[PDB]
Amino acid sequence: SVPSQKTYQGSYGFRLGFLHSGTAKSVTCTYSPALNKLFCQLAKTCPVQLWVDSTPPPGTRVRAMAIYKQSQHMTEVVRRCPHHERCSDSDGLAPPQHLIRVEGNLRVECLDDRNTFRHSVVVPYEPPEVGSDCTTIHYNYMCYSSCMGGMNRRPILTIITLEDSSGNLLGRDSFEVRVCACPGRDRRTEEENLRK
Ligand SMILES: [Zn+2]
Repeated sequence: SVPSQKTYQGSYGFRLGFLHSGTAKSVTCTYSPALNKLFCQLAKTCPVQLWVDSTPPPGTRVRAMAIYKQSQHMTEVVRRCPHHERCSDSDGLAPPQHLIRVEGNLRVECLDDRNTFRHSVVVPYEPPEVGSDCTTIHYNYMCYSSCMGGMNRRPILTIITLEDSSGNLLGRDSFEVRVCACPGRDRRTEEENLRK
């Protein structure tokens, strides 16, 4: 079983947005539109924008889940490595196995699927505040892409799903993630490789 990654705006015109953070050596999180790839440092704040054309109903939720990008690894549950799952960096709510956490949201729910064993993290959808045109979720990635016994240098995708109160699909978007020491350099390197 592999979760779908098919982009789907749905009835509410759901899609993600990313800040424009640049590629300075010091940047902690940066997004490449050309690669559809987020580059970030370990456990640092990753703002992800939620855009809609119309407001979805009360009880709508937003779920994040990771899958391996390569087809030969897609059936493997993405989880934290044997070191990081035991490093007692708990935030009180996220299970220590979970790669993706949501920062600063007390209504977070952390799911371990009883059938697929995949991890996900879900929060209620809130419409944009006064003076904002979108809503933002702050994500943290809790292992490096290179962590041995975990992602093990394999690329992952994050799948963001807009769901109704039963968990039915309303919209879907996705992006590749690399968790690394120097996001700014790595984004520049991979974008240069793409041009070449
Ligand atoms: Zn790790």
